[PDB]
Amino acid sequence: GSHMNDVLTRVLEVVKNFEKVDASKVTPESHFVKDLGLNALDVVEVVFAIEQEFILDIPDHDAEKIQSIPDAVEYIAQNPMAK
Amino acid sequence: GSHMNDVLTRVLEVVKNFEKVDASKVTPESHFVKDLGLNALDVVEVVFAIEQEFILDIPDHDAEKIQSIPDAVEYIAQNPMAK
Repeated sequence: GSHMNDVLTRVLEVVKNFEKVDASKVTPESHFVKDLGLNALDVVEVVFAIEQEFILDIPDHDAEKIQSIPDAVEYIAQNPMAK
Repeated sequence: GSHMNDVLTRVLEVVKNFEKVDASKVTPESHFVKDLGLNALDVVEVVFAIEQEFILDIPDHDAEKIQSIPDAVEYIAQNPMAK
């Protein structure tokens, strides 16, 4: 395995289990709006749930940059404080 | 999930897939010698496979202490260099 796959595996289950997400549409490349059709409120709560999964606090400036599962996985894997 | 479980999951598969290990006996608490019947030569090769799974070079001072799956997971999870 790998650390990047470890991160992706947990982001996938956070996003699939979110109530406003149709899990059958989720891929490792899913964009939150352009692929999963989420609105602005859904994105904020999904990103927060991703934060809780990794026991991480992301400042709002970069939390707003997270708009897809690749963005979330790329960011979380690079964060050393991740858990 | 969790970071410690991510490490544990990959250590379990390294140990289970080792040729001198009976995979059916491996748990998160397996001791290499008293539970899996490995000798010191086997343990070194298991430690090396753990080094390659996580792209870590474990100094001999810390490799000698690794005698069980808890020993390996506690060490790897705490090491900031990891993959």
